[PDB]
Amino acid sequence: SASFWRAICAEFFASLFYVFFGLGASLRWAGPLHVLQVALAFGLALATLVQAVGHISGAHVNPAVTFAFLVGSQMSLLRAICYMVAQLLGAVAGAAVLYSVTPPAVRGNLALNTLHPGVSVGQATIVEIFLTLQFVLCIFATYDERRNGRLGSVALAVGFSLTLGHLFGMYYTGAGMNPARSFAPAILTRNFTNHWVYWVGPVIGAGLGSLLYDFLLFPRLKSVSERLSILKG
Amino acid sequence: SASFWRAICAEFFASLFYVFFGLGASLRWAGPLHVLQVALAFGLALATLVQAVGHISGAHVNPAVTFAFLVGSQMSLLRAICYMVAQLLGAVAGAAVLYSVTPPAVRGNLALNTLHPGVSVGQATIVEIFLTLQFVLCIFATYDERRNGRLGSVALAVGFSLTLGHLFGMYYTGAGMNPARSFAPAILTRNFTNHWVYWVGPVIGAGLGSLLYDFLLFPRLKSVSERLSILKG
Amino acid sequence: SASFWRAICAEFFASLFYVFFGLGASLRWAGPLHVLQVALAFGLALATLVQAVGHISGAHVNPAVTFAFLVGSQMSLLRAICYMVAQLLGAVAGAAVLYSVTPPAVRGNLALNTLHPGVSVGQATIVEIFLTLQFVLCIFATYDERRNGRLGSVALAVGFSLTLGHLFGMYYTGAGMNPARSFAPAILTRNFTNHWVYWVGPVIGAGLGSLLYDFLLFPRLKSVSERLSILKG
Amino acid sequence: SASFWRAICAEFFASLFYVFFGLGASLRWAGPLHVLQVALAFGLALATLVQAVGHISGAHVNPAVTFAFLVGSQMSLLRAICYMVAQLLGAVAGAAVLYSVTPPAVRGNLALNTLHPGVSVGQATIVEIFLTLQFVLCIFATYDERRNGRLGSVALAVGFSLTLGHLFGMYYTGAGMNPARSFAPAILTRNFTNHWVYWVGPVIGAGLGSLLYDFLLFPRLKSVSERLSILKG
Repeated sequence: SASFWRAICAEFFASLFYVFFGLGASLRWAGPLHVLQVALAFGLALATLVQAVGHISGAHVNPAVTFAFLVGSQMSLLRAICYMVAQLLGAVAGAAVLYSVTPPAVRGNLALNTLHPGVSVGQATIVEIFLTLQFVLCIFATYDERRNGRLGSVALAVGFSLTLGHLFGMYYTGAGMNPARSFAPAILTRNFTNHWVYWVGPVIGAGLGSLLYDFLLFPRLKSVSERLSILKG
Repeated sequence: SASFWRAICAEFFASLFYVFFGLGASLRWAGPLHVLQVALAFGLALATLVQAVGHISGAHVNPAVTFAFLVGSQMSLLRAICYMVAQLLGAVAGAAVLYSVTPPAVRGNLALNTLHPGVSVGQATIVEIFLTLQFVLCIFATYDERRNGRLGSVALAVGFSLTLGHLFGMYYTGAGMNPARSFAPAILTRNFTNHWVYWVGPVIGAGLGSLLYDFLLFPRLKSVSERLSILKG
Repeated sequence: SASFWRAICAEFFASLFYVFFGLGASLRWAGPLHVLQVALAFGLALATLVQAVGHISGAHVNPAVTFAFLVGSQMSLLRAICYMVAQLLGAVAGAAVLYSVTPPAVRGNLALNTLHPGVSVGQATIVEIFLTLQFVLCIFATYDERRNGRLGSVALAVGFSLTLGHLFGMYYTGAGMNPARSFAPAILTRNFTNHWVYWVGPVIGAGLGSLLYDFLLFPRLKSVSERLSILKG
Repeated sequence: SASFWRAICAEFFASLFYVFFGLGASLRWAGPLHVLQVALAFGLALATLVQAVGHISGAHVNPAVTFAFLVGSQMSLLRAICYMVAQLLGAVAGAAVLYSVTPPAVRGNLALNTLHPGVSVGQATIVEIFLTLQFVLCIFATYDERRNGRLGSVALAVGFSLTLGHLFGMYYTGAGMNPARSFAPAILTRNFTNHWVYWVGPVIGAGLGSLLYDFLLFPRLKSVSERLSILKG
C-alpha cells in the first residue's frame, strides 16, 4: 500500500534534516563546549525526527540502524534497500542545502568524520563499533513492544543515546554512528580518506547490538519460517 | 463560549513570558557557551509554556505556528487572527517589562534577530525556513491525536525542537523561528533592518511543514466541506 | 493520620537535599558555563526530589510554592505552616552539612542570593516575581489532575522551569525563587542584606501565579464553603 | 529459570558500557565545561542503560545500588552477589577495552576517582554518602510500583540524579557513587589510594537511602517472614 512510500519519504526528509542540522551545528572547530553543543545538536535532531516520523517509518534515518532491523528480521530486504537508498540521497541533499546557505570560510569540510592523529584506524573502528552498539541496543530495547509503560519518550531516549555517543566519540572519530551522515560530507568534499571506518564500525556495531539483544538479553525467537517470510514479506 | 477568551489570554501571557525569558537570557554577547545557553533558554521557555497552557489554547505563542494551523484547517480564521494579535501584544509587553527591569549597558538591542555579515538575506531566509519547517513538523506530529502512547512529553519535544533550531541557527540569523519574538525587539529599538527575513522565513517554513505533514507524510484528509466549515467555525 | 507526618518529613529531607546540592554546585564564581551548570543543578535537584517525594507531600520544598497552594485553597493553614517550618529547618540543615564538608576558600558566602550592582532592589523584586510566577504557573498547570495524558514527567517539567528561572535570573539576583533556599545562606553567613527581595519577589510571584491560573486561565471554582473548609481541613 | 542468567548478563554488559563510556568521556582535565560534560555523559549513559536492560535485570549496574536492594529485601543474597560480581568484571572489562582503543597521553589515570587536596577523607566520605543517598532515594521512589502514572521516564530520572551527583561532587571526589566504577580504574592503574572512600561512602549512602525510603517516607512493611524468604528466594 501507500503505507510504504510514505515511509520511504519519511526516511528521505528525516535524513536530509538530520544531516542538515547535524552538520550545520558542527561547523567551526574546538573543547567541552564544542563537543557538548554538537552532541546535543545531533541528539535533539534525532529525538525530534523520531517524534516526527517514528510512527510512520520507524525513523531509522541511518543505514547501520536499518541494517540492524534487517538481520533482526523486522523488515523486508526490499524495504531495507529503499530505506538506505532514501537515507543516502536525503543525507547528500541535506549537506547540499547546507552548503548552499552557509558562508564559505565557515564551511570547512562540512563536518566530515575524521580520525584523531593518535588513533589508529583499528582503534577507530572499534570506537565506532561500541558507539553504534550501545546506540542500536537502546533502539531495539525501546522499540520493543513487549516492554514498559514507564519508558517515557523513546524518541528522547534514542536521541540521548546518540548524544552520549558523541560526548565520548567526537574526540576519537568525530563520532559517525551513521554511514549516511558520514557519506554526505565525503561525497561532496571528494574526500574518502579513512571512510571505511565510518561504514564498518556502525554496521558491525549495529550487528552486534541486534544479535546481543534478540539472541541473548531478551530473545525474540522467530522460526526460520518467519525469518525468510519477513526477509521477503 | 468563555472557552475562547481564556485561550486568547493564554496566548497573550505565554507570549509575554516566552519573549521576556527568551530575550532576557540572550542579553550580552558571544561561542558555544552562549549559543548552548540561549538555545536551552528558549527551548525550556517553550516546553514550560506548552505544559502551562497547551491544554488551554494549544500554546501556539507564535504567529508562524498559528498560521500553520490555519492552512492546516485546524482553527478558524477568527481564532488565528486573535491568537496572532494576542501574541504580538504579549511579545511587545514581555520585551517592555524586560527593558524596565534590565540595567542599561546590558540591554543592548534587546536580543534583536540579526543576520551574520557573511550571510545574504536570501540564505538567511532559507535558514529561517528550514528552522521553522522542522519545528512545525515536530509540532504537528506530536499534537496529532492519531498517534503514540509512547510520545512522552510533547511539551519537551517541541521545546527541544526549538533548542535545536537555535543551536544551528543563531550563528546565521540569531534564530527567529517566530515573527512575534522578532517583532518585539524591532518595534522597541526602532530597527526594522532585514526584519523581512524574520516574517518570511517562518511563515514559509511553517507553511511547508504543515503541507508536508498533512498532505504527504501522514495525510489528514479533510473534505472541502469541513475546510471552509473550519476556516469559519 | 501518619499520612501527614511522613509528608512533613518529606519536605524536611527534600529541602535539605535541595539546598545542599543546589548551593554546593554554586560554589566558586563566574559566565555561560557557570550559569548553565548551576541552572541545571538546581533544576535537576528539584526534578529528582519531585520524583522522590512528590507523591508523598507534593514536594513543595519551597515556602513561596506552599504559600501558592494555601491561597489556592489546596492545603490547610496547619499543613502550610508545618511545610514551611520543615522547609526552613531542612534548608538550614542542608547548608550546615554543606559547610561541614566543604573546604574553606571555596565556601565563599555559601551561594547567598545577591543583587547585581546595576540592578535596583525594585527591579530585583520584579525579577524574582516573574521568575517565581512562571515557576508556580508551571507547577499548578502540571499538578492539575484535570489535564493531559501527554504531560510526560511533571517532575522534569517543574525542574526545567526552575532551570529556566536561573538561566535568566542569576545575572540579576542570583535567582532565589525560594525563600528557604535564600534564607539558609543568609542565616549562616549573618548577612541579611537585600534579603527582603528574596521573600517578597517569590511570595508575590507565587501569589500572581496561583491567582492567574485558578482565577482566569483554567478556573478551579471553589465555593466559599470549601475554601474555609479546606483552609481548616 | 534462564530468567536469571539473562539478568546477570544484562548487569555485566551494562556495567562494561557504563564504565567504558563514563571513563572515556572523562579523559583529559579541567571547569564548568568539563564537569557539565562529564556529568551529562555518566547521566545519559545510565539513562540509556536503564532503558536498555531495566526491564531485564532492573539495571543496577552498581554494587552500592544492588546492596540497597538487598537490605531493602527486594532481591536474594544469591542474586545480589552475582550482580555485584558481574558488575565488577563488567566494569574492569569496560575500562580494559577503553584502554585498548585510547591513545596514551590522553589515557591519564583512566578517570580514577580522586579527592581534592583540600578535602579530608572524612569530608570526602560524607560527600560520597550524600551523593549516593539522593541517588538511591530517587531509584527506590521511581522503581516503586505503588506510585505515579505521571513519572515519565524513570530511566532519565535516575540518569539525571546521577548527573546531579556529578555536577556537585566531581569537585570534591570526582564523584564515585559506584564502587565498580571506582574499582575498575584503580585495579588497572594499580592505585588504591583513598579507594576506601569510594566503597564506604556509596554503601553507607545507599544504605541510608533504602532505610529512609522503606522505613520512614513510604514504608513498605515486610514481615520478618518474607524478609528471610526473600533474602533466600
